[PDB]
Order: sequence, then structure tokens, then C-alpha cells
Amino acid sequence: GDQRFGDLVFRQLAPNVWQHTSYLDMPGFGAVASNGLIVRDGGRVLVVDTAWTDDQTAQILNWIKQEINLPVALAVVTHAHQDKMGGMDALHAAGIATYANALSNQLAPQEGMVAAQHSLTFAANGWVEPATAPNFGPLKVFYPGPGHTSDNITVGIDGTDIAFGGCLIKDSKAKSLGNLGDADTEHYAASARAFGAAFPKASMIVMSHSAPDSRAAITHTARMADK
Ligand SMILES: C[C@H](CS)C(=O)N1CCCCC[C@@H]1C(=O)O
Ligand SMILES: [Zn+2]
Ligand SMILES: [Zn+2]
Repeated sequence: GDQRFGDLVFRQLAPNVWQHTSYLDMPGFGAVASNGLIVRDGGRVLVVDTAWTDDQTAQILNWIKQEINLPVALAVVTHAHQDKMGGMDALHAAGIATYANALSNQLAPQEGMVAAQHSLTFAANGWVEPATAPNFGPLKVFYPGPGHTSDNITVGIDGTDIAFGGCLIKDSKAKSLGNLGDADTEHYAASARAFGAAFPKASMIVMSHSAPDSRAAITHTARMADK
């Protein structure tokens, strides 16, 4: 299943969907995996999240060229931390249009990230304002509320059973939500449940720091945020 391509790993999840995985030695935590997505929509490719670094992100684009060989129309990144936004400059160097929550772009400089070119804004109910996500094809973008960070967003893939929780969701047997340094501890639990309710038919939950899991990942995350 897994395909090793340099120091990255790619796994097909559905006919038009792949998970990209990249690793960063975080002193004190080991070599930490981070997952994002690659989606083919007809004659173009859409990317969810960068890798940790520009070099790794360029390797994602090289893998796309080899395995899909269609242009990358856009990328959307799911919050202003390095695992999701660390490779922005590589996307820009490649000419790819980039999108993030407006709040992620606001936070990017202080978090050490390069901002995306375009800002997404969200309705009161959490769904992206459609004019801010033009030409997103099957990507359905949802702001569940503050949790892992104030800016975290999530993405469903229409035509599949897949929803991507990014760093908000941990798998059903995880033991910790992380260090919570940037987390909204008051609202985290509600935000996790809101993600599940926004994508109620998704049976494959993809997330940044666990392999894909069933919907049990959402309720386990939500219970731990209760603490
Ligand atoms: C870099 C990354 C951005 S989500 C990060 O800070 N993490 C996630 C990796 C391992 C856990 C530590 C910390 C956390 O979530 O507590
Ligand atoms: Zn994060
Ligand atoms: Zn993360």
C-alpha cells in the first residue's frame, strides 16, 4: 500500500485521492509524521496541506508529476503550524495558488510561516463562504470552531467517504491531544463534534498525526477535549 518516494510516503485512499506523509525530527519527540491529501479532479490536482519543509513539498509536486501528470490547480492549508504550512514557498515557486483561513494568514508571520495568497472566510455555521474558495471542485471546507488552534479548518472530499480533520482529530486509540500550547481548551470538544456533524456520512477520517481511522476517532478526540 504505502509507496516510498524519497523520504516521503504516499498511500492511495480512493480512486482519485492519496495521502501524503512527511517526517520532521522534532527534538524531544522523534521523527514525527504529518499527513495531507492529494485529490485529482478531472484534469487537475488539488492539494491539502504542505509537507513540513519546502524541499519535502517540492517532492510532493515531483510525485504528482510522476504518478498523476496533471497541473496542480490549488492548495489549501489547514492551520498556521509548520506541518501544514511549512512548504508554502515551494508551492509559490511552482506557481500554485494557495488558500488558508484568513486567521491562518494573519497568524502566519508570528508562527514562522509564509501566508497563503488567498484568505478563506466562513459563515456563522462554519461552512466556507463560497466566493472565497472558487474552483475548489470536490473540496468542501468547514471551520468547526477553535480547538487544536484558533484557526484550524477541515475538508471533506465530495464523491468519497473521506473527511480530513487535520490536527484537530486524533485516532480512536490515541492517548493525548498533544501539548495544547495554542489550543482553545474551552471550545476544543465542541469543535471536534462539529467536524463530525459537518461530514456525517464520512466513514474514513484522515488526520495529520494518525493513520486513517473510522468515525471512532472523532468521539475519542471529543472525549479527551472534555478534560
Ligand atoms: C509541529 C506540530 C504542529 S500540530 C506540533 O506542534 N505537535 C504535533 C506533533 C507531535 C505532538 C506535539 C505537537 C502537539 O500537537 O502537541
Ligand atoms: Zn498544529
Ligand atoms: Zn500537526
